[PDB]
Amino acid sequence: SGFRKMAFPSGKVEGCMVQVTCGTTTLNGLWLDDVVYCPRHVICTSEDMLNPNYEDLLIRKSNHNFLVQAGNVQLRVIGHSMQNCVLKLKVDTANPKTPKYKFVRIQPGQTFSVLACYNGSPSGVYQCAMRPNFTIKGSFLNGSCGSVGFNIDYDCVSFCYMHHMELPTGVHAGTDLEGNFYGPFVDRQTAQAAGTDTTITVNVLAWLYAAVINGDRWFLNRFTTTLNDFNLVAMKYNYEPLTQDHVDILGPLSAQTGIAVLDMCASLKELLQNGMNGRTILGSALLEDEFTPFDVVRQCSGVT
Amino acid sequence: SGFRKMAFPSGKVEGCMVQVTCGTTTLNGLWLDDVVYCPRHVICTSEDMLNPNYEDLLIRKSNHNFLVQAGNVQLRVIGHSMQNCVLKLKVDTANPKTPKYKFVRIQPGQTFSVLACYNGSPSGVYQCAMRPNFTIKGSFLNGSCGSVGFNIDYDCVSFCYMHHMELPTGVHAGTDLEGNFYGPFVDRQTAQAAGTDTTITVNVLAWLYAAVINGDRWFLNRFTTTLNDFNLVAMKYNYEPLTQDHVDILGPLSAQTGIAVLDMCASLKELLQNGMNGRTILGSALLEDEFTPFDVVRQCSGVT
Ligand SMILES: O=C1N[C@H](c2cccnc2)C(=O)N1c1cccc(Cl)c1
Ligand SMILES: O=C1N[C@H](c2cccnc2)C(=O)N1c1cccc(Cl)c1
Repeated sequence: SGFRKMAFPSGKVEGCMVQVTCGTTTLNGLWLDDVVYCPRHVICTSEDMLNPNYEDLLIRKSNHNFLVQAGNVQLRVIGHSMQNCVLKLKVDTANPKTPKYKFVRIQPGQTFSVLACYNGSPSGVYQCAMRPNFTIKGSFLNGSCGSVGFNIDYDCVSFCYMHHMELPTGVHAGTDLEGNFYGPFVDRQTAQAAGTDTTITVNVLAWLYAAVINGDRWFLNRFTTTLNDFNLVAMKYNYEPLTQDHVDILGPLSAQTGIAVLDMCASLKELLQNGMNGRTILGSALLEDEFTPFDVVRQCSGVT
Repeated sequence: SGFRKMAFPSGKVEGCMVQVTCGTTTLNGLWLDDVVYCPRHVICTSEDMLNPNYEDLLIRKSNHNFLVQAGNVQLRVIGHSMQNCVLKLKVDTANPKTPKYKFVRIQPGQTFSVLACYNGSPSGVYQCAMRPNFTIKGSFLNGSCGSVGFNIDYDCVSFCYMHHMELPTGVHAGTDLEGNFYGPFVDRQTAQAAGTDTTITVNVLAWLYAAVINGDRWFLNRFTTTLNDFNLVAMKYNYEPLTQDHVDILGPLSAQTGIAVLDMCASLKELLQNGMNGRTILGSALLEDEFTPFDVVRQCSGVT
């Protein structure tokens, strides 16, 4: 028993982190096979970031200008290219610690682990969710660029995120491993506001099922609701509308606990309308939305 | 910017996890050099756990009865011994992935990362605090026994915890790597209640400094207090008494923010007496106490 914001073991990703320097800018790179992936803003200087022309900037750069260091040993760069907002530096050596991997573009509401890195070195690991507004509420400082988000299925690492920037609001923006930004963000030092951030309803419901499994049942009530009634409440409280797909994914949690999805929706409805009244749920005084139904099942069954 | 419950990168610890089986019981072991460390209750059966005589039970066991598997390869056991509540199985091969390591007995209020494991395989990593009552509020299921807690100083892993049991209250008890339990707990299937759990005051203050650093300042007020005035409040709210040692460790955070420790104490005093009034601090609706002043400095400076 017990419920924690758990990250995947980071070992397979630590063995891929390298340091990439170009000119006087240093950030993190991801070494998979004979390719190093990093944010293309490594070629920029502070003057360039106001309105950079990445194509023109990359033209003034050769393979020898990109310094890639893996631990204390230098990698030899034999090719370079720009794919959307990432640079792919072809090195002459395949990473011997390359795990089985995939590049995946996650959906908003999905979760992943982040291995925060500075100068190609890992400092910490934490669990995150891609917000519905495509930002992440992470923990990143200057130099953390190139840090990656991922999921692990037994031996396969699915890389889903690469950190690029922090918005003036303190939230984080980044790309998938093909260099495509999540959301409307551009890699430019310009004011970019994130949209309204909604609460991931299916995840809050999954976390309420995790709470029931682990003994916290005070919030269960004698009521039920319908998807349309529940969604009237969800809209008022800036919660994502619940669909039958969301109900379907909550099925294993509903089967294990014996609490019908719509009944759990009625508990959530009353929590939204009445608050917690000073009480806690799984050690939290607010409704947690960064656990998917898959995360709950995995943690409550011990998937390794 | 941003503040997360960050765990250390788990790679160095993943390379030490093995599976230990004795009879029909399987749990996790920690392979460092030519020794495998695991909870001594691996020699027990369900009948034995009511009141086990570990010395008599271990006498019926030989080196060949302990099956140690590292990944898919078997380790050959050449020695076995009991040190307090751990078994030390001498294997004929040193772990090639043994990191630089130490065994340390942490103090209550100190934090550490846990690499939860099942059948010698890692499933997840999370940050924990040793509660003042010597329990941990972890996330562990049957089979997680032998999972370890640790800290990392650059390349050195300081192992501080080994998971042994879950109390009927759903909280966790375990030992240091010499087999000594944290707290009054015994490795026996008997009702053992934990003492009163207090809030780690120095950690809540460190987290309030982290909040100020990251922009959350609504809780700052025009008041100050004294250690004795503050402690009258701390006692009423089951907070640990604040000492000059605690004030001393908060010094770097006080210097960085320019908010005197006693002034931050006055903010905490008002938060304890008035609540949050529906507001949040670093995305939390309660006072977080599982970040030490060292954790705050490290995360806010990017120590790798
Ligand atoms: O180089 C950096 N570092 C900053 C940083 C600070 C904290 C967390 N993460 C990143 C940042 O935002 N930029 C950036 C500035 C402008 C455009 C781009 Cl792509 C990136
Ligand atoms: O073998 C187990 N597994 C249980 C478990 C369940 C969930 C989390 N952690 C451990 C447990 O508590 N015991 C135990 C039972 C009695 C004495 C001892 Cl040392 C240990």
